[PDB]
Amino acid sequence: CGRVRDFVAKLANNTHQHVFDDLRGSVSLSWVGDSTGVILVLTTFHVGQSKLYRSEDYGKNFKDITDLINNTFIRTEFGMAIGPENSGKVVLTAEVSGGSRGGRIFRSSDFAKNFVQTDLPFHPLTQMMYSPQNSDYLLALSTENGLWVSKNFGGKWEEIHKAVCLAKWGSDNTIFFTTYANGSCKADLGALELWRTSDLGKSFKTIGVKIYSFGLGGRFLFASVMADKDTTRRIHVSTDQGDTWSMAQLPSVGQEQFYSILAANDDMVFMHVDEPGDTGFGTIFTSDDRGIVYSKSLDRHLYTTTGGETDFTNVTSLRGVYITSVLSEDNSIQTMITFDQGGRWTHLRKPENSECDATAKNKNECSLHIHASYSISQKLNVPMAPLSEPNAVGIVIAHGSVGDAISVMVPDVYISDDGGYSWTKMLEGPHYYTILDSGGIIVAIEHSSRPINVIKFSTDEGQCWQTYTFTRDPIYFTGLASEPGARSMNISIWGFTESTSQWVSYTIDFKDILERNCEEKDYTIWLAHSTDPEDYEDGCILGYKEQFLRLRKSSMCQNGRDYVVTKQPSICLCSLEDFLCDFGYYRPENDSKCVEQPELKGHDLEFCLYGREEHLTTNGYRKIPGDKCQGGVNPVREVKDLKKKCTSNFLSPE
Ligand SMILES: *[C@@H]1O[C@H](CO)[C@@H](O[C@@H]2O[C@H](CO)[C@@H](O[C@@H]3O[C@H](CO[C@H]4O[C@H](CO)[C@@H](O)[C@H](O)[C@@H]4O)[C@@H](O)[C@H](O)[C@@H]3O)[C@H](O)[C@H]2NC(C)=O)[C@H](O)[C@H]1NC(C)=O
Ligand SMILES: *[C@@H]1O[C@H](CO)[C@@H](O[C@@H]2O[C@H](CO)[C@@H](O[C@@H]3O[C@H](CO)[C@@H](O)[C@H](O)[C@@H]3O)[C@H](O)[C@H]2NC(C)=O)[C@H](O)[C@H]1NC(C)=O
Ligand SMILES: CC(C)(C)CC[C@H](NC(=O)c1cc(Cl)cc(Cl)c1)C(=O)O
Repeated sequence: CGRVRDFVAKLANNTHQHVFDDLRGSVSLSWVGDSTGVILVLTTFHVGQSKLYRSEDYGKNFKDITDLINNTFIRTEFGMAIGPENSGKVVLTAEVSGGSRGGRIFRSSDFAKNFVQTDLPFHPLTQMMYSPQNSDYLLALSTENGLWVSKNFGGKWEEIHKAVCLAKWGSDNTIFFTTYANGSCKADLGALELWRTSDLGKSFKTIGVKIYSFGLGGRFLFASVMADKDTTRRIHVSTDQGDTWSMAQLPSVGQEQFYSILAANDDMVFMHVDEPGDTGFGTIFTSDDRGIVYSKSLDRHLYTTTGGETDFTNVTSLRGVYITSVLSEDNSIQTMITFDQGGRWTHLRKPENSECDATAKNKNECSLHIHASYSISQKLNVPMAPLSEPNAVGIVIAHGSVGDAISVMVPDVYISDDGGYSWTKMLEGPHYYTILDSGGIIVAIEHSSRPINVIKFSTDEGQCWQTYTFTRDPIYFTGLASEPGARSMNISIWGFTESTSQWVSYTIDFKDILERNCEEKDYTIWLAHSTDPEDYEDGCILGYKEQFLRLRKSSMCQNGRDYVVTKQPSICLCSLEDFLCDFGYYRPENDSKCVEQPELKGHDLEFCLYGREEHLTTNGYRKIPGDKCQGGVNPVREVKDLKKKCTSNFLSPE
C-alpha cells in the first residue's frame, strides 16, 4: 500500500533519552507557553523531598533545578500553577511548619529561569488562580475562607472579603464569589450570597441571594437559586455580569439532583439536568443565545452521581459535532452522535468492513460505541478517552466496540477522518494515541501489561502504520507528552525500567521524516458535513457550509507550526429547520412548524408564572444559536405576550 522509506535512519539520531533517577510517588508535568519547549517535572517523595526539572528543547533534555527552590517540600495538591498564554508565570506552593503565620510560594515569571521565594499573610486552601486579562493579578482562598488578592504576581496579598465559599476570575479582571454567614460553606448551602468586584476589593455588589452555587460558561453567568420556604432550586442567568437576572426555562431540582454545564460558548450552552432519584442519568438541554430558552436535546444521558462521570464530548475537530452516552431502558449503554449542535442525535455508523459483537442481535446490522470517562471509570481496559484536535480537521480517535451497546471486551482503536460520519478500525487492541503537526503525524503505543520498546506512527491519517524501535532496553509505558495545540513533531514517551526502578523519557523528533514542507499542491478540497453531493443544500449545518483545504492522505510533508486551516463559508437559505420554538411553542409529529401550546404544564407553567417580560412576549420562533443562514424563510408574526394564557385559569385578586 504505502509506507515511509529509510525511516529507521531519520529517527535514530533524533531520539533523545533522559533518566530522571528516583521518583516514587508524584510526577507532575507542565508545559510553559507555546513555541518555547519549556516543560517542568515535579517529583515528591515521603519519609519528604521534592525534585524539579526544566527543559527548553521540548523534553529532549532536562536540568535538575531543586536548587532554584532552595531545596524545600512542594505541595502537589496545588501543583504547578502556570500562567496564561506566554506570560511565563509559574507558582509552586511550599509545605510549611504547623505553627507558621502563613504559607510560602516559589514564583517565576521568566519561564522557570529564576524563582522568587515569598511568604504569605495566609495559608492557601486553593491553587492560586491567574486573571485571564492580566497575569500579574492572582486570587486565592485562605484556610480561614478569606479571599486574598494580589496585583503584583503574588508579591503583596490583601484580604478583600472574609466568608468566601468559592471565587472565580471573570472577563476584564472582574471577580465573582459566594459568601456564608451563620456557620460554614456546608451549613449555609443554598443560603449563600453571590457578590462581584471590578475594583479588586474596593467596591462590592450583591448580585444574588439564596445562592446554592454559581458558574461561568461562554457569555453567561449561571447561579442556582433555592426556592423560598422549600428544599428545591432552579437556574437563573445574567449576560450582564450579575446586573440583571432572569429565570432559566429549565426544570427545578431537589437537593439529591444536580445541574452540570456540559459545554458553553459565545453562542449557547449544553445543560445536563439530573433525573430525580438515584438513576445515574439526566437530560440534555440546549440554550438560546440568551441562555434562557431551552430545548430538550437528549434523554437518559449517562452522568453518574454527582460529578461523576459522563461520556459527553465535544468533537473539537468538526463544527457542530458532539458524541455522548445514553442509557437504554434494558440497562445497556449506547453512544450517540450529533452533527448539528444537538439538534438531531443518532447512532455512530459502524465501520464498513466490521463484524458485530455478542452485544448485537443482527450479526450484520449494528453501530460504533465509544469508550470515554465512564468506561475508564469502570476499570474497563481503556488507556485513553476519545481524542480530536481543532487544527487536525475531521480526525477523531477512540477506543470503541462495534455492536448494539458498549462492550466489556478488550477494545480496538477506531478512527474517523470526517468528524464522526464514517469510521474505520485504526489499530487492533488498546493504545495511547497523539496528533502531531495538525494531522501530519498520528503516533501510537500499545497498551501492554508488560514492557514495550516500540512506537507506531502514521503519515496518512491512520490508514497505514509503521513500527519503530526507540530503545534497546524496554520500559513499562506510563504516558505520552506533546506540546498542546498538536503543532510540534516532538513526542515524549514516558515509563520506568524493570526492577530498583527509575523513570525515563525517550523523545523522538519527526523533523527528518517530514523533511519536505507542505505546499499548495499537497492540499485538496473538502466539503465538511457532505451527505448527498447532488443536493444544493448539502453540507448546510447550522445555516452555512464550509469548504476546507486538507492535506492529501497521499502527501507526506510538514504542515508547519504556522499552519492555518483554510476554510470558506457558504451561506445557506433559511428554512424552518434553522429555528427552535421560543417559549410556549412545540413541534408535533414529523412537522417542522412551531405550534402554540394547548396548555403549559410542569416547569413551562412555573416559568409562565414566576418568569418575566421579554421571554414571555414570544415571537414563537428563535434562530438557533451559531446559526448563520440568510434569506429564505422567517417567522412573519408580532412579538406577542403570554402572561394571560397561564393566569387565565387562576382566580385573580384585585
Ligand atoms: C466545541 O469545540 C469547538 C472547537 O474547539 C469550539 O469552537 C471553537 O471556539 C473557539 C472559541 O470560541 C473559536 O475560536 C476563536 O476564539 C476567539 C476567542 O479568543 C479571544 O479572541 C479575542 C482576542 O483575544 C477576544 O474576543 C477574546 O479575548 C477571546 O477570548 C474568537 O474571538 C474568534 O472569533 C474565534 O471564535 C473557534 O472558531 C471555534 N471552532 C469551531 C470548530 O467551532 C466550540 O465552542 C465548542 N463547543 C461548545 C458548545 O463549547
Ligand atoms: C522540536 O524540538 C526542537 C528543540 O528540541 C524545537 O527547536 C526549536 O526550533 C525553533 C524554530 O522552529 C527555534 O526558535 C527560534 O525562532 C526564532 C524566530 O522566532 C529564530 O530567530 C531562532 O533562530 C530560532 O529558530 C528554537 O530555538 C529551537 N530550539 C532548540 C532548542 O533547538 C522544534 O521547534 C520542535 N519541533 C516542532 C515541529 O515544534
Ligand atoms: C449554576 C451551575 C453552574 C450549573 C451550578 C449548579 C450546581 N452544580 C453542581 O452541583 C455541580 C457542579 C459541578 Cl462543577 C459539576 C457537577 Cl456534575 C455538579 C447545582 O447542581 O445546583
